[PDB]
Amino acid sequence: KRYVVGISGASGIVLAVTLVSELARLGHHIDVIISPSAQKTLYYELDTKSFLSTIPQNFHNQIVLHHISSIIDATIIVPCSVATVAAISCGLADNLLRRVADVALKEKRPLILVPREAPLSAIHLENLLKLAQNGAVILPPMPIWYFKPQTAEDIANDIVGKILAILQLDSPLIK
Amino acid sequence: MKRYVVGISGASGIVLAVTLVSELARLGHHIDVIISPSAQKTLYYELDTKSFLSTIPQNFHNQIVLHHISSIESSVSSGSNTIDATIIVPCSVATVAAISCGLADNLLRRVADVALKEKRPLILVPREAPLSAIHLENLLKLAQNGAVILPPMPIWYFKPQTAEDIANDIVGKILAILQLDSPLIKR
Amino acid sequence: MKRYVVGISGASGIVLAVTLVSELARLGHHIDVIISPSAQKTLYYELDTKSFLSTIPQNFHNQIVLHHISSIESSVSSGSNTIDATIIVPCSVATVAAISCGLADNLLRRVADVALKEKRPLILVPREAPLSAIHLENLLKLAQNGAVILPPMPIWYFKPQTAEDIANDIVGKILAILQLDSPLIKR
Amino acid sequence: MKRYVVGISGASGIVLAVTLVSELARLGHHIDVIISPSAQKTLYYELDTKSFLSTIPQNFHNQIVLHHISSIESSVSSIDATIIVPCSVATVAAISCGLADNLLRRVADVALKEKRPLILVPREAPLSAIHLENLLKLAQNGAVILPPMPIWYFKPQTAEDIANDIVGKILAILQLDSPLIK
Amino acid sequence: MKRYVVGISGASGIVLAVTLVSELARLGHHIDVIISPSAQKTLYYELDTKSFLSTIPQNFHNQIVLHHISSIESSVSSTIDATIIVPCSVATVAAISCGLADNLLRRVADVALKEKRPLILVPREAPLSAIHLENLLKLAQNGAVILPPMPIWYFKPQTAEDIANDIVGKILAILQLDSPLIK
Amino acid sequence: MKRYVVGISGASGIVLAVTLVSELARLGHHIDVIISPSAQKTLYYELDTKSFLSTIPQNFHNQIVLHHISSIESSVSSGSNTIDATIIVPCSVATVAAISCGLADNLLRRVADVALKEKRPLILVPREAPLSAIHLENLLKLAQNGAVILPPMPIWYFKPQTAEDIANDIVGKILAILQLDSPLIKRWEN
Amino acid sequence: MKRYVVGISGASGIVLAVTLVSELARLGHHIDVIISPSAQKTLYYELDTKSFLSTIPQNFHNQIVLHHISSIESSVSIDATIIVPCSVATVAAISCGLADNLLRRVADVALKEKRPLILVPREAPLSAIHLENLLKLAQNGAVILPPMPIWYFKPQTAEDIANDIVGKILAILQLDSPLIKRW
Amino acid sequence: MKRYVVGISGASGIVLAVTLVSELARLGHHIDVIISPSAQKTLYYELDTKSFLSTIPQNFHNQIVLHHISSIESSVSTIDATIIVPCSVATVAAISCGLADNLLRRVADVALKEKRPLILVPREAPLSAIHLENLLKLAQNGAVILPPMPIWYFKPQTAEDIANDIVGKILAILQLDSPLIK
Amino acid sequence: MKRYVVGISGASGIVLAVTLVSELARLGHHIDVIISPSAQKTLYYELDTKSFLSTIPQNFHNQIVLHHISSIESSVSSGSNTIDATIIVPCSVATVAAISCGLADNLLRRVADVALKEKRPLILVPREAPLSAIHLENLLKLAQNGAVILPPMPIWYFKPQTAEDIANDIVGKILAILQLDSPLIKRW
Ligand SMILES: Cc1cc2nc3c(=O)[nH]c(=O)nc-3n(C[C@H](O)[C@H](O)[C@H](O)COP(=O)(O)O)c2cc1C
Ligand SMILES: Cc1cc2nc3c(=O)[nH]c(=O)nc-3n(C[C@H](O)[C@H](O)[C@H](O)COP(=O)(O)O)c2cc1C
Ligand SMILES: Cc1cc2nc3c(=O)[nH]c(=O)nc-3n(C[C@H](O)[C@H](O)[C@H](O)COP(=O)(O)O)c2cc1C
Ligand SMILES: Cc1cc2nc3c(=O)[nH]c(=O)nc-3n(C[C@H](O)[C@H](O)[C@H](O)COP(=O)(O)O)c2cc1C
Ligand SMILES: Cc1cc2nc3c(=O)[nH]c(=O)nc-3n(C[C@H](O)[C@H](O)[C@H](O)COP(=O)(O)O)c2cc1C
Ligand SMILES: Cc1cc2nc3c(=O)[nH]c(=O)nc-3n(C[C@H](O)[C@H](O)[C@H](O)COP(=O)(O)O)c2cc1C
Ligand SMILES: Cc1cc2nc3c(=O)[nH]c(=O)nc-3n(C[C@H](O)[C@H](O)[C@H](O)COP(=O)(O)O)c2cc1C
Ligand SMILES: Cc1cc2nc3c(=O)[nH]c(=O)nc-3n(C[C@H](O)[C@H](O)[C@H](O)COP(=O)(O)O)c2cc1C
Ligand SMILES: Cc1cc2nc3c(=O)[nH]c(=O)nc-3n(C[C@H](O)[C@H](O)[C@H](O)COP(=O)(O)O)c2cc1C
Ligand SMILES: CC(C)=CCOP(=O)(O)O
Ligand SMILES: CC(C)=CCOP(=O)(O)O
Ligand SMILES: CC(C)=CCOP(=O)(O)O
Ligand SMILES: CC(C)=CCOP(=O)(O)O
Ligand SMILES: CC(C)=CCOP(=O)(O)O
Ligand SMILES: CC(C)=CCOP(=O)(O)O
Ligand SMILES: CC(C)=CCOP(=O)(O)O
Ligand SMILES: CC(C)=CCOP(=O)(O)O
Ligand SMILES: CC(C)=CCOP(=O)(O)O
Repeated sequence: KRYVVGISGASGIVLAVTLVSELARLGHHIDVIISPSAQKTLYYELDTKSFLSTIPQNFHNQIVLHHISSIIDATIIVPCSVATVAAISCGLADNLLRRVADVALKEKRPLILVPREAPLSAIHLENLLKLAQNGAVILPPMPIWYFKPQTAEDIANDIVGKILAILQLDSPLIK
Repeated sequence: MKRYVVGISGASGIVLAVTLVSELARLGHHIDVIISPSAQKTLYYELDTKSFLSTIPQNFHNQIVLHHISSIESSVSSGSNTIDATIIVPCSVATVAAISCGLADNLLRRVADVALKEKRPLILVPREAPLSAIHLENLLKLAQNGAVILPPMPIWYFKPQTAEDIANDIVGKILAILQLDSPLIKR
Repeated sequence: MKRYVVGISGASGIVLAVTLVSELARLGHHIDVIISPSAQKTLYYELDTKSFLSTIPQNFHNQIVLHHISSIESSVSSGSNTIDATIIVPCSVATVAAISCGLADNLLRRVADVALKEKRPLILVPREAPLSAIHLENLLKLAQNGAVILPPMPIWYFKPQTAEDIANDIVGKILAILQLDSPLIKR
Repeated sequence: MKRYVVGISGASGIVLAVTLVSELARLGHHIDVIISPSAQKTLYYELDTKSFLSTIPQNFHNQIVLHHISSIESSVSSIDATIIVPCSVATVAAISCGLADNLLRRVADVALKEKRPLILVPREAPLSAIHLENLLKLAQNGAVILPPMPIWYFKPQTAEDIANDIVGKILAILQLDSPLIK
Repeated sequence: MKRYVVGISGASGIVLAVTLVSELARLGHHIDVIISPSAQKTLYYELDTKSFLSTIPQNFHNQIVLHHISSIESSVSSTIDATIIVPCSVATVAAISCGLADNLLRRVADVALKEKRPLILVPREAPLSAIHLENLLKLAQNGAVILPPMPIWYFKPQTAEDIANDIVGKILAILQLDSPLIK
Repeated sequence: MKRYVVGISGASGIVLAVTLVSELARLGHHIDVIISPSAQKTLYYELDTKSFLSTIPQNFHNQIVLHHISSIESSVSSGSNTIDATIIVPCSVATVAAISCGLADNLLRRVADVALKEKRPLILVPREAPLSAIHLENLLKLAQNGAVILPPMPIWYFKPQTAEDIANDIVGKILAILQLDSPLIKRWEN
Repeated sequence: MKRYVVGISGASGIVLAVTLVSELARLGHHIDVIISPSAQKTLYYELDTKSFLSTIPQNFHNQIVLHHISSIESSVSIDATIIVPCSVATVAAISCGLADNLLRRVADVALKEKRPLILVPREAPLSAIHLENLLKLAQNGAVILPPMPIWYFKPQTAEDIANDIVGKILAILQLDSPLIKRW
Repeated sequence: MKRYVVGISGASGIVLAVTLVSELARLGHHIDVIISPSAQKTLYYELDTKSFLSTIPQNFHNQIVLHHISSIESSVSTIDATIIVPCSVATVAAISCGLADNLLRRVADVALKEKRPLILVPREAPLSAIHLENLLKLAQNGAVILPPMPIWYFKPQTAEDIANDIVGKILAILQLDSPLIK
Repeated sequence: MKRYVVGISGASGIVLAVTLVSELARLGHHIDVIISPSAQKTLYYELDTKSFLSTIPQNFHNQIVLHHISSIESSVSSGSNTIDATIIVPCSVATVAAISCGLADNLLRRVADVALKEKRPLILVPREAPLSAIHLENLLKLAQNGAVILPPMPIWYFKPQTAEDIANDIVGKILAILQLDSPLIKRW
């Protein structure tokens, strides 16, 4: 299958690494788009400058990195900053990340957004609501807890487990 | 002494309420706690106890008063008693819905409606995923009415190692909202 | 002889329900009374009794039928049984909220919804202060749906002396909008 | 096999829920049933029984699970379709608000948040502006609004005919073939 | 002696109009009846007849005036005690909610709203889409009574006719008439 | 010393304004007072005087400035002069309508607009019954712009005996919103 | 005998209010009348008098009580309230709840007590601002009755057009009067 | 010769009305002027005069007609443009509501209903949500909303420079050629 | 010592930013300043320099920190800093639009978004005339979300003489809104 994973500048790029690596482990193809703002979040959070170093080498044939300034079963924006939520909710399809979101909305194909921000102001909630009403799946990264997590790693994997469930996949990360 | 009301609603993540009440008590404040019946069940399934007090040090119990969910006559049900902040943590979408409608027909819901009517701080920790359009509209209306919408989102730029680290950082953010200094707050 | 439904909701001023139901019987009418459990507490805290019937002169009791708040199977829960006017007094913001949402899941909320859908008179006596934007949106919506919104506003140009004068003159307005003539009415 | 959730709410017409659950059972599907206490009163006033199961052929009972209205901790609270039949306007209101504070209301909320089929069979007359606003909000969020209305161009003769054709319409929305569909 | 306007629109359930008009005449009132061409078809598919008046006993015909759907010049087009559109298609619901009073059936509904006289609509459609619920909402907010034909199972009907009879009884209760159809 | 503005508009219950300004002065504060022409009439019908100042102990007059309703050039008509709170009591639905529309065309309405635009406290004590949908919508709009909507609702759980009791306890709730410490404030217990 | 409140606001057509008042009194009813300052101006410009009562037969004057526009403490602060003619500024104030003179206040009391309020707004063109206020007032129960000539009554004179319009006010008041014509 | 209506509302900045009217007259146009009671007070506090005409060169008086604020009968109640300057938020409120109950509010209401140009120069700070809502409504009905913002890219040196270039912006909206415009 | 964020957007009136920042520094406060590329040009056209700091007395520079518009990783870019207030002066209409939409994709937009979500003071000084319906709606939306909308309206009742007088008195009103006691503030 073919999945578009866009990585927006919000905190939690470990969610994106985990999704892509597991997607790739399931024999699927992934098109990844990294915003410059997430390219930095990548170094501050996983002390590394290449997103591809975080992925098992054997999966690299199944992954295509795209430049956000260039002029399909589902699209996932993870993490998704509020600025990217705003752009998508406005129709402001003026980079590749925003535009692949817009295409998903325009064709009624699955669009999963993973917004990290807290608190959420009325401005951001109104954009999320608009996107929900237009068919986007709004999936904030909420720890599941009744799975008795122990590590930070447990929490991330169960959050990604929720993503894969929505993608109608099966994976040992779903609980 | 500041005086806080903590409402515990039956969403996943009751550990967040335990550490928030623990830290508020440690810092020396008074905490009125209301646990819903569904939260009572979340406590057993997540923390393996049926007594909320059993999760907080006994030396702090003098700073904590539990009110039954049906005691709408309790002192914290009236706006004539000054509370410095009200926190609903965790907060189910059902309780978000009730508070957004004004449906103050139990003490947990009433305490939130009192905070809004007196324009005192109300912090909601809604936990649910996905968030549907119905739930997002309730959250929006609550934010426009002055509630702080603080979903329990992990702060990964602090690089937690343990689950407890994530819980502590998230409670840190609540205490920052409360403008309390606490070592759970990171920067 | 007319038939009236009086819902007693748990806001302050249950004395208003008492004097309205008393005057309605004193003029010959039938009153179906629904007392919420919270209004029962208020009756105690404000009138020092646990029997609403014990507040009404005894020869009026045969004109009054108490209904349990869970009895949604009751005749007054159906729109085919003809009621002249329905009064929720006092009315909490919680019950205002419920009625404005359509949340007719107990007999008190149900009789108000039934009055709305049959376009029969529904008088709400909401008592709360201050009134938040949430409360005022619910009130607005109910007035647009034909409900008469009558907060218990003391009438100071009648120059009241006692707390009882203020109560009497407030019930005088309820009776006026019902279109009864009563010595409680002042002009 | 397929798995259905039938919430029975306290409006008139519980005969509809019986023949729905009975026919789904007959086709070999599993049904999770949730009865509100108001529905339990209506079961007695309209069908003169205090047992919902005394209604379904005894051989089907191993395909039916009854869940207490208060069990929001339960299995279905975390899948082929969810039917609330009949549906009171109070439960319409609760679902339209997202007020998922009992099990019947929560299974419906779960269906909406997961984009799974939700069929509501609201029964009330007149429908006021308050009820219509809640119904509109649910339609806009993808619930199928199916008031139980006699079909008549099938020329029914019995009351039972009228209920059967109404349930056939439900069965047709679930895209199951059934003799009840015309 | 009251005066009713009954508009019959092409939604399934024309037996309801027949029963309503019959009982109103049996109770001694006058009824102006307007039948749309689609209701004309439904009358044939559902009651096997081409004449509405043949469904009504002959001694009530003096109390019933048929108007053609194009007669926006009619007396009823300009005091009536109540106006009932039964059954009412969602297309006619839409027209009335828009104010599109461009035939006599739609016009008598608009007159009732404009004069703030009772207007009872008996819409029959299932499922009801958001577009149709919005029109229904708008009409309720403008004071139309929205009375879909919901069967009343707690009167324990045995036959189809019982179900139709009890639904017309609710219409009659909304009209504040005493009829034995009301339970 | 804090600085308050009390506008007195022509609804019933001007005893509330008398009681509030008297207590503000007792606590040691300063009050700029504005009486509408309709409130002046209401003073006469409810308290049987044509002088509001006659209702307050002379002890306190040095702490009170009466402003005429048309003096939109007054010091309290500007936002450069910091006011701690502004209270319209009682408040007619007509003045509610004015303030909710932004129709600041007299000093009492202006003083409320100034509080709203400077995000300083504005307490409205609207008295009217029934409240139509027109009045509710204006009150809603004002609540959403940050006005405290505090109708003069009697507090019966304080078991009042006289009319004076009911008014004092109502003024007590106003002083509680002002976050002042006053013996007029009472508090729920059990 | 019924009691009516007739507010005269400063829009064109003050003859309409003259005619309505004369006939209401000629039917044996009481009329409380409130004239705005601008209506007194238009009274002069349109009927060549500054005395409203100079236009009304003297035998009717004991059924008529004039009220000053600023008398907001008035006993009238029942049956029906007619603002005729109604200027768009008065429409604006009433729709806002700006009840700060006696004319505006009696209209607000009518709406709050859900008693008949009939507005006869005269202005043309009607902008979006005025139409929004009119919609709000109609949604809150007010009858919106612009003075639309009834040409199917084939009037001859200006007096005829005015009479027939007042006949429509009378019809809505549910009175019987030789001014009302039916079609 | 064109005909303008200038309403002078009681906000700060009456200097703008003075230099607008006297420049219109210098171009040889007709100006009907309406001064609210409040604007008479701010004329005094800002221009230490009690006479509006005393601020305009006496030569131009024959092209200016003063109308009393209460004179709602009046011809001005064919006009090329109507300018309320300065414009208080109270007057913005009245106009946005259609509250045309004095001549100043009324000439603005007439511009809007006839779709003739209406320029409002509102002056208040902060602008609350109540003020913004009225201004938005006015802009949706075609009013030009022109708050008196200094034009700093013209490097003003004195207060009069700032006032002059603000009036220049008004004259540019009126489509007039004037030295005030750059 | 309070901490202010002053964002400088490319509209006319950068002199307001200059005199706000130096008076806040003079009172002893700390100021993080963000200058957009467009405001840097306005600085030259209106103040005849491209060094913002050359318009500020050198004794105040230790209290000022200049952040680049593209550093969305900055410390002012988090709610973890308790900034006492954020001021966007002057504020272009494009910047008003971005903030009202939540389009927080540079540091100046982000700092305004943070103040909104933390419920800390955000003062906007929009300069545009005329204001279209589209711009009034954005303004309205921000005022409903708590932003103070403070256009630079000359205060003529203080009878200013010079152009500096008008700018000084306007900055006085900003400082009043900041609840600072400052000799630039005049009272009526
Ligand atoms: C370490 C770091 C963490 C961040 N976390 C968030 C976040 O959790 N939520 C958010 O809305 N923005 C966050 N941001 C800022 C966003 O990256 C910023 O709004 C950016 O413009 C988003 O643009 P983008 O969506 O194209 O990446 C963070 C920035 C950094 C440097
Ligand atoms: C003594 C007393 C007085 C109360 N007064 C009010 C009141 O004035 N307004 C209000 O909204 N709630 C008031 N409450 C709380 C309500 O009773 C509470 O919200 C309750 O759940 C309402 O439920 P009900 O409307 O079903 O009676 C009061 C409670 C008590 C014990
Ligand atoms: C015999 C009977 C029939 C009822 N029929 C209806 C109905 O048709 N529509 C409705 O809204 N309520 C009806 N009710 C009332 C509802 O049951 C009541 O509002 C209830 O609280 C709804 O709760 P539930 O939806 O959880 O079952 C009926 C009650 C009884 C006893
Ligand atoms: C273990 C467990 C976890 C739950 N987590 C959530 C949750 O995260 N969000 C939610 O909306 N409901 C959750 N629920 C269901 C709610 O408890 C249910 O909606 C309940 O009626 C909420 O009422 P309350 O908030 O007053 O406790 C959970 C239930 C259980 C048993
Ligand atoms: C036998 C029959 C039954 C129909 N039933 C319905 C119905 O129940 N609801 C509906 O919306 N349309 C129904 N229609 C279609 C309507 O006739 C169609 O919308 C028509 O144009 C309505 O016109 P009218 O309302 O002016 O009569 C039916 C058509 C036929 C032939
Ligand atoms: C004795 C008396 C009592 C009044 N009470 C009220 C009242 O309770 N509520 C109200 O809205 N108006 C009341 N009014 C009328 C208002 O004063 C009237 O609408 C007035 O124009 C409001 O003007 P103001 O708010 O500027 O004072 C009363 C008038 C009088 C004479
Ligand atoms: C010196 C002075 C300056 C004023 N400046 C303003 C102002 O800038 N903005 C404003 O809205 N009101 C201002 N006002 C007050 C208004 O004049 C007041 O709200 C008045 O009622 C408006 O009436 P008008 O707009 O019809 O003239 C000022 C008043 C004075 C005395
Ligand atoms: C002769 C004359 C005719 C008028 N006709 C109208 C009119 O038809 N419509 C209108 O809105 N105003 C008309 N006006 C002006 C209004 O009287 C004006 O807006 C006034 O402020 C409204 O005041 P009032 O409605 O409280 O009486 C007219 C004025 C005069 C002198
Ligand atoms: C010399 C000059 C002056 C400008 N003045 C304004 C102005 O006063 N108001 C405005 O909205 N835009 C003005 N602009 C245009 C905005 O700066 C432009 O929309 C910009 O891209 C917005 O980005 P920024 O506000 O973040 O700097 C001006 C541009 C230049 C070159
Ligand atoms: C428990 C109690 C007395 C509630 C009533 O107080 P409030 O004025 O509604 O805050
Ligand atoms: C007891 C009960 C559920 C009554 C319902 O009656 P109706 O819906 O008002 O016709
Ligand atoms: C009963 C239970 C586990 C509820 C929580 O599930 P969900 O995340 O709300 O779908
Ligand atoms: C058919 C006809 C004369 C319609 C006009 O009457 P009305 O004045 O619109 O009620
Ligand atoms: C009376 C007066 C100077 C009002 C204007 O002050 P501000 O615009 O509210 O600061
Ligand atoms: C002048 C007067 C008695 C006004 C009364 O208004 P309300 O209807 O008693 O609130
Ligand atoms: C003074 C006068 C002619 C007012 C009426 O003007 P218009 O017909 O409302 O434009
Ligand atoms: C620059 C950065 C770490 C932004 C994230 O902070 P926040 O928790 O979204 O306020
Ligand atoms: C490019 C430039 C000088 C823009 C200034 O014009 P405006 O005030 O933004 O309309």
